[PDB]
Formats: sequence, C-alpha cells, structure tokens
Amino acid sequence: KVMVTVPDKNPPCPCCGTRVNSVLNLIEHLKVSHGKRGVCFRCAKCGKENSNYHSVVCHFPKCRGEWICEVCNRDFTTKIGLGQHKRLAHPAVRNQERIVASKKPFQKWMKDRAIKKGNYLRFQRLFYLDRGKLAKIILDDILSEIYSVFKTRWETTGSFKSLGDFKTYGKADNTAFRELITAKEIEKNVQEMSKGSAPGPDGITLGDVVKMDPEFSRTMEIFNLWLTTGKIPDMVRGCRTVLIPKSSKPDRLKDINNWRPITIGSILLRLFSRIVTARLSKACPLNPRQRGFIRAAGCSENLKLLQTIIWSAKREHRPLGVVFVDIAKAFDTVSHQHIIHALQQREVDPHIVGLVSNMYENISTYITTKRNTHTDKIQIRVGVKQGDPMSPLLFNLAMDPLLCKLEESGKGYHRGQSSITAMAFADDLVLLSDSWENMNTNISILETFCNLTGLKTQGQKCHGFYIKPTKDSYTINDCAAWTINGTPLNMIDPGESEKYLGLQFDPWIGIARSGLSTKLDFWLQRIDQAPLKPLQKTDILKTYTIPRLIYIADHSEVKTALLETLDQKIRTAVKEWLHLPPCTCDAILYSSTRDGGLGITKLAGLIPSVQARRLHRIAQSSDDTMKCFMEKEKMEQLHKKLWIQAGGDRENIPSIWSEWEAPTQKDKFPKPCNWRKNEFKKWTKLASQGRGIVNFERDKISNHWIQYYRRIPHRKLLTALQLRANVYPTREFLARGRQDQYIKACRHCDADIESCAHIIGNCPVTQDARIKRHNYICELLLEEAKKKDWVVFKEPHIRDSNKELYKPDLIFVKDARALVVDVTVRYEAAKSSLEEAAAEKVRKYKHLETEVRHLTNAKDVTFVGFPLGARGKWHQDNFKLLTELGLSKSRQVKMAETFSTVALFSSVDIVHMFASRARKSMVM
DNA sequence: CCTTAAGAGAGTCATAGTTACTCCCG
DNA sequence: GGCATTTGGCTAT
RNA sequence: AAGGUGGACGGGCCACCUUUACUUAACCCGGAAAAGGAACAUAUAUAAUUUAUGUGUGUUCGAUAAAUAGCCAAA
DNA sequence: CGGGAGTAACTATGACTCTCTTAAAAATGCC
Ligand SMILES: Cc1cn([C@H]2C[C@H](O)[C@@H](COP(=O)(O)OP(=O)(O)OP(=O)(O)O)O2)c(=O)[nH]c1=O
Ligand SMILES: [Mg+2]
Ligand SMILES: [Zn+2]
Ligand SMILES: [Zn+2]
Ligand SMILES: [Zn+2]
Ligand SMILES: [Zn+2]
Repeated sequence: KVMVTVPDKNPPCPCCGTRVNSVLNLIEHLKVSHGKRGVCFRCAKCGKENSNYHSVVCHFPKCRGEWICEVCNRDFTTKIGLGQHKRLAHPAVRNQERIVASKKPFQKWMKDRAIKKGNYLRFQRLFYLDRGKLAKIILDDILSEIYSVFKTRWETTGSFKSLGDFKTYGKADNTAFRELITAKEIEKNVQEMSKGSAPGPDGITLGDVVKMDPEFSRTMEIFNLWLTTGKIPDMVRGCRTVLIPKSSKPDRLKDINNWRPITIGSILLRLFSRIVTARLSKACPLNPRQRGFIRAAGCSENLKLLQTIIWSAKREHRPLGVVFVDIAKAFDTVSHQHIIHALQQREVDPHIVGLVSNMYENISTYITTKRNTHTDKIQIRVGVKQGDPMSPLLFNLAMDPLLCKLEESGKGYHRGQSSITAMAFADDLVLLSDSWENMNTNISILETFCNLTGLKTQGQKCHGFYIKPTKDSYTINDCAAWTINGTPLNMIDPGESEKYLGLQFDPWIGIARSGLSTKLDFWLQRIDQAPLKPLQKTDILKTYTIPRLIYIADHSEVKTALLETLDQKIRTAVKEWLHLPPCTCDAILYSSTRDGGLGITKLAGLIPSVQARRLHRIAQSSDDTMKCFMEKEKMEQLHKKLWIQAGGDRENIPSIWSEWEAPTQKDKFPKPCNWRKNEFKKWTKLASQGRGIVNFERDKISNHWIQYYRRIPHRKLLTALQLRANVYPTREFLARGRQDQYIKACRHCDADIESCAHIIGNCPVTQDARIKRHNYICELLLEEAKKKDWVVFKEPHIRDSNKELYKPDLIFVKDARALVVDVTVRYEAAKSSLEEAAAEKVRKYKHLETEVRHLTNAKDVTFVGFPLGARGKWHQDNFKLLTELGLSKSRQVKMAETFSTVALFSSVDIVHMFASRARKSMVM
C-alpha cells in the first residue's frame, strides 16, 4: 500500500514529491491522478499504522513474562493467564491438554463507448423492470441426462414394505371433513395464495379464475363435485417440471444431484389441495417435536433449545451427545403406500383416504429446459410433488411414527422429570443422548425406520459431537465416532462449525462467530462498483441489502459493539455516495421518508427490539416441554436488558412468562420504543442543521420528491438534500465553529452572514431568478384558474384614495365572486413562518375592497395569501383556495405536489446560479 | 421579489464490571 | 378522458 | 515548448497536428453516462473446410421458479 | 473433590480530542 506519514496536516504526494493543500487534497490527488485506492497512514511518534486517516490524527495527541505460549510465542506473567489464553485463542490445543490431563468512418474507440453505454442501459432497464433481479446480479454473482436420470428416478415404485411396530400420534378427528366447501372459504384461501405465481400446462392463472368467476360460484360447484365424488378429473392430472439450482457455484452445476425438480400443477387443483390440506391438518394432530410447516416460529424455538441445552450441559457438568441428520431427497423418496398406511393407522375417514390416494393415482409430467425444449412424459409413481400444497403435511404424517418411536423408546437427555430425544424441523432431525452408548440405541432406531420405509440419510450432512465432563470444564470427542449405515460420521472438532437452520454451531462456544462484517464490506463494495446513480445505490442498500443481515443478527444474539461498527460502515458508505459532508447529522439518513429522511435502517435501534420480541415470542410458545428446558431467569434478565437497551421504559417492562372462513390471527408482542421518531426528535433539537425541520414532520406532499425522483437530475437532488440538512458549502458552513480563521461575509455584497437563506431570499445578485420564480408560480396557478373557466385579471394597477399604487398578482372572477391572491416564497425557519407570510400578504391589500368591486363588477370579495416554502413546504391552508376554485380531490393533491417540487428545485437553481457566478468570476 | 446567524460526527482511550474458566490447598 | 387507488423485503425446509 | 482540435460531457492524462491542419492507440475520477457491444435468426455476395468468409437487417440479453411456514417494515 | 483466588478477552459508559473544495411517478380500474 501507498504509505503516508501524518504528523503534518499538509504532506506531499509520494508519487511526485509535490505538496498539496491538505490531506483531503492528497487523497483527492491519489485517487484521481493515480488511481491509488490503497492508502495507509502512519503515526510519526510510534510507527502505528492504520488504513484510516482520522484514526491516526486521533492517535497523535494521546500517543505515549515468565510463561510462554508454545503456539504463538506470547508471554504472560502467570500460568492461569496462559491457560486462559490457550482456552480463548487456541481451541483444540486446550482440548488436547484437557484430554491428556484426564456514422463516422472507423469503429475502434466507439466499441469501448458502446460497452459503457450498454452496461448503463442494462442497469437502468433492470432498475425499472425488475429491481429484485438487479439486487441479485449486484450482490450474488449468479437433455438426455435429465430425461434418463429423472425418468429412472420417478417411474419405479418405492421399496416400502410395512410400518411394523411404529405407531402414529393418536387417532384422527373425522368431524373436520363434514361441512361443505363454501365460497367464502375459497375466497379466504385465494387471499392466502401467492399473488403472482406461474400457471400450469392448462395456462390459467389465479387472477383469470377470479375474472372468469368473481363470486366463486362455479368453482364451488366444481370443488364440491370433486369432494363428494372423492375423485379428481383426468383433465388436471398433467404437470410441468422446472429445475432450480441448489447452489450458485459453477463447480457444482454440472452434477445432476444439485438440481431440484419443482413440479407445477393446475391452478384449480393447487387451490383445491390447499382447501383439503387445511381440513386434514385440523384432523391430524402431530407430535410436538415436529416444528416444521406448522403454525409456529419453529426456527427460533429450535435454535434457542439447542443453544440452552449445549450451555446447560457445560454449566451443570453433565454428558451430552448431539447428532445431526437429514433425509436424502425427502419428498421424492417417500412411497405412496407409506402415506396411505400412515393415514390408515390414524383411522382417517376412508372417503378422504380414497380421495388422497386418487390424487396421486395417475400423475404424469414433462421437464422443460434450454428455455423452451421439453422431454417426453414421465409417470410419477414414487414421491410427492415439490410445489403441491399438500406435500409438507403428507411428509409430516409419514415422518411422525419415527418421532413417536424416538419419544417412546429412545434414550434421551433429561432435565428434571422431562426428557428430549428428538428435535425436528421438516426432514432435519437432531438426536440427543445422556451417554455415548445411548446414541447407538437412537441410531439403531433410525436405521430400523430407514430400512422399513426405504428412506436414506445424506452422508454429506451427518455430523455430531460428544461432551464429556471433567473436574474443571469438559472435553469434546474423547471417544470413537458413531456409525450410521456403516460409514462413520464427521465429528465436529473445536474451532470448526457446521450449519444448522442457517446459523453455525461450534461445540466450543455455542452459536459461532457471525462474519457479518466481511459480508457487509463485500456488499457495499459491489453496490459501489455498479453503474448506478447515487440514490439508486442508496435504494439497493436500503430495501434489499440490509434485510439480509436481520435473521443472523437476531438469532446469534449480537451485542451492541458489532452493531454500531456495521452502522458506522453503512453511514460512511451512504455519506460518501451522496457527497454529503462527514459532519452531516445521522437523522437525515435514519428518519422515515414521510419525515423528510431517506429511510435507511439503524441496526443498533432495530436489532435489540427484534431480539426482545423473539424472547417474548419463545416464552409464550404452546410447546410445554420446550419451556421446561428453558433457563427462565437468564431469559427474563436478558429480556430486561434488551428492553432497556432498545429505548424502552424502565418502569413498564412486560412479563414474558365458521372456523373455515375466519381470517388467520397472530399475536403482536409489545415493541419497546419507536426509534425512528426518536431520530426525528433529536433532529429537531439541533441548532443549525435542525433549523425549521419541524415543518416537514408528517407532510406526505412536501416529501413526495424523495420517493418519486425519476425525472429529476441528480445534481439537483443532491443539492436539495444538502439544502434540507443545511450542509451546503457556503462560507458560513465552511466557518461554523472554526471562527478564528475564516471569513463569514458574502462573496457578492457587504452582508455579514452568507447563509443559504441569504442566497435564496435576499441577496441582490439573485433578484432576477426570484422574480422569474414568482412569475412562473403565478402562471401555474393562473392556468388552473383558466381550466375551471374563471376570468383572470392578472396584475392590476389599483390606486387607492390616497393615490398610492398597489399590485396584487391575481384576481379570479366567477359568478360575482372575486378572489384576490398574492403569492410569496418564504424560506422557512419556524413552525409559524408561512402562516405569518400569508397574514402579511393579506394585510397589504385589505383596505382595497371597494376598488376591486368596481374593477371586476363583483359582489363578494375575499383576500387570500398563498405562501410556499423555499425548501418545498406546502402550506396546509392553500387547499381552501384550491377547493374554492373547484378542483377535484385528487387533482388538489397532485397540484400541491407540483407546487412544492417547483418551489424547491427553483431554489436549487438559485443556489447553483450563485455558485456559478462566484466561481467563474475568479479569473477576471 | 425579498428582509437575513448559532458543529456535529468520527475516533481513541481509560475504568471497571461479566463470562468462562484454571490451578492449587484442606 | 376525469377521478380514485395502491404501490415491499428477508429467512428456514 | 506555444495555438489548437480528437479521446460522448466536466476535470485529469494521452495520442495527433502546426495558425488550422493530421486524422488517432490506450486510460483514471465523477453529481455525466439508454447498445457503432454480445448471442442468435435470416437475406445477399466471393476464393467451397459453406457448419466458411465479408456485409446488411431484425429478435433477444427480464419476469415468466412452484409450495408450506415464519419474521421485519409501512400501514 | 470442594472451595477460594486469580486472570484473558470481551462488554458497557464517560470523557475527551480530532476533521473540514468534484460543472452547465405510473399502472390499473371505475364513471
Ligand atoms: C429447499 C426447499 C425444500 N423443499 C422441500 C422439498 C424437500 O424434499 C424438503 C427437504 O429439502 P432439502 O433437505 O433441503 O432438499 P432434499 O433433501 O430433497 O435434497 P438433498 O438430498 O440434496 O439434501 O423440503 C421445498 O419444497 N422447497 C424448497 O425450496
Ligand atoms: Mg434433505
Ligand atoms: Zn501524485
Ligand atoms: Zn502514535
Ligand atoms: Zn498463544
Ligand atoms: Zn449577498
């Protein structure tokens, strides 16, 4: 890296030995003239280095063992410190020690111009057609074989023989199938279906079903005919198959097993399957160990349960075995006769079992690939369809007797009177044991079930570890590896980790190191290197990039220091994209878009409230056995800490401890505090950058341009953002607090303070621009007066009784009414500024009643002031004038947005004019 | 036509309090 | 052609 | 050296020329940047590896990927 | 094998000191 030594505020460039004005001008010269993005700064007193300049200048004023680690030559004073160092910094060395102690002519440069213009065209096209694909392209860098493998996979009947001694969780409730399908039940399920999904081979989509049959009458007769006959017709049995990749890496895409066959059926069959699955899910209660596809947040509960069990086994000095398995090709391998036998064990109503058997009786499908080429027609004789609404319920009913057997005769891990042998989330299964030899009993139960039903386990995803207590602390994997189907398992050694439900588990520490920082750096660099405009980059970060962090940051329980590190990185990236000064307030970034902000998410505000709500959600779970393994006191103390740290009230903390037509209901657990309104409240308390911000608090009209900025140039947008934050670089802003060395006077006149209010409102160099602004606003109001057939006396000359001259802008005459309107554009600096502006523009002409009467031959005369804010404030009382003119309710809102946008960007034009006549006059 | 100001954030560094242990006598 | 209305992301399997 | 145009535009930097001429390789930063690019289909021509070579004219470079749950945000 | 006593590296709060130039809306639905 290029190395710069900084005690001195003005160093030279090392590429040419030539000095500049400041370190910021050096970074400018290194970036532009040489492309040297890798810069490192050194403290002159002590030789400390960092990549960050501001680190080194904060370093400069404050600038000032008998026992040896055999791994890294670190030195320590006591052996206790050495053992603690080897515990923290060197896992699996300490573990071994604990075990041991037990049409121009040519075409050349125009090609490069064509490539650059084409890259810009592609990204600007995708920003307005499909922004989700643009986010994926920025962030993620993403015939005979298919026919032969999938044809030999699907066509052969599975190897199920019999369930044997395996028994399901209780008998069924046959009352659910009694009452007929109503049209409102169909309406509720159509509201709960996915909104924009693909059609089947018959080509009808869900919106077409609504258009063909609005009241759901015809589909009701069709679905009840299917339900009482108990057989589906042959016209829906055909399906299509589309392949989805399982991993983004090109190293994996050649292998056929990393492609997932998604089978899509008819829309009416799919809706009918969801309607039947609701009733069959009511009829068949599952074993509570199964947390996948049910109406619960199973991921949070399973991660919390595994984390608490791993922590508690260490703290109570008890042995604990953990094994992770999952089923290979889980939906594709399950036999139809297995599902039918599982339904018959429950004594489900035989008409319903006949219907379920009939729906899988003659399914056939064809695979499409290479965008529009198809293979044959393949009989589906094994497996449920991935993408049919009924298949998760059928897979859960097929996997239920294994979980019941593991509860019944598996040797689990105890706490008090209760025990846990198994945990399930879909096909993912975790086995727990209180001893090493007990896991062989659990594994042989799993082997017996896989031999009876014909299922198989993915050997690539079978892992495990064993914790064994000692006098002080514990050892990991001081044993032989377990074997499932002969092959030994991958025993997870300390310091290494494997995935479980998206997070990673390490036996040494629990839920492993997050790695969010490297992902955030990588994503910010890829957003920066896209050919996009700055607010487009800000929108890619705002909407798509930041929600990817929230699940991992929630469930791994990240504390505040890493959150504020990520927040610092985010807001430095945003302020460097938008060309804002580093001293710009945080609240323009963090307030809501209707508050006048950008709507970027503060992690240190959002994440502790999400974690606190997660703990409250887990504590009110219906799973009564999981709550007996919860560490009650640590959960209450952690909820208290997260409630206080999120900004909640210390004194009001919560304590955390027909049927077919009613819409689905959820509990909404209490939220600590509204952090975004707290950001806006601390914006209004600033002295200079918060001046007049209270005008824009909930005005959806004045902040319309921050959302819909499409037809505005970005120079004008960034100057509007600088004028709203009051961080535009006039000389008053270049002084601020640094008052000893700089001049605050105006460049063009003798006025003492060169504020932005001086430039916009009062300075004599911008007088023609203010006159043209006022005239254009009066023309915009005049055309709306013309459109409703008002006769306009524009700019009269009225001489009063004392022969003084007055000039109102507009008089509007219709049906003996006369409306005297006077327009002004005031820079807003208080909550009451435009109201006083309207009052003083009323007060200027109120005596002129009778003169306006004989001028316009009118009977009734009213006088109205029409103020506008120079930074886009729409005054609320101007709707009275617009509704007296008689505009419709939508057209008033649209005109209000037009007036506010015109006033703001004409003030931007005034500020640009002042900057231009300032700069270009320097030579003459 | 217009009527005039008010540093804020980034960054280091010190103090002292948890967490998960380590090691040695009665 | 007036008038009104409404417009999102992410994770697990 | 000095006056110039050229590298879409502004700032750098480079190439070319000599009172407006020679004609242009290769690049950086940006608040500027909507195809003289790539894959195909198809007409036409030459010197048949014609599944060629050289031009022209049009499509595309996006969604067309389904399911069951859950969370966050606005409301 | 209980039970003091003692750390490494996080965590959580205050209290400072540092920095200050990139031109010339829109798609769908209803009256
Ligand atoms: C990931 C995924 C899974 N599923 C269902 C189908 C799967 O059979 C079941 C379990 O998924 P997985 O275990 O992730 O997939 P798999 O076991 O079928 O593939 P592999 O053997 O290579 O691991 O969840 C979906 O329906 N949609 C999805 O997007
Ligand atoms: Mg699987
Ligand atoms: Zn240099
Ligand atoms: Zn130093
Ligand atoms: Zn070491
Ligand atoms: Zn002035």
